[PDB]
Amino acid sequence: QMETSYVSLKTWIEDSLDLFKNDLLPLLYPLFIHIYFDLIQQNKTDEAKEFFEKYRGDHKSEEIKQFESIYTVQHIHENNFAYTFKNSKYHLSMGRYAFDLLINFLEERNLTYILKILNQHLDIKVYVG
Repeated sequence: QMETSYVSLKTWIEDSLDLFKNDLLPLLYPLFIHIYFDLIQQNKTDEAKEFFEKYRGDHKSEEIKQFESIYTVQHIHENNFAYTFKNSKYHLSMGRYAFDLLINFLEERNLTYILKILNQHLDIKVYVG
């Protein structure tokens, strides 16, 4: 499930070494929106609003308040900042180690939904050296 996986990732990150937390925290924002949009598409407007409200202060307030008013599938279609976000790639940059720790964690815990999001929706530049 989406929300459980978000939390379990969140809890792992917040516990990592500060050296990696920098490269890992940006990951929660696009994942967060993506979970919100996915609950909406499943037509779980209630669940979606609870999830959004709960973790919206974990990370960007200007953009958060743009999404606050987006509850339904129609609202995603009519607001281009929401449509663009859903259908385009969100870019992140990571060091090689943070990346490796991150994928090991998702694969070891079979966080199959978060890996889907990475592959389909995220554009991660892995800095090597």
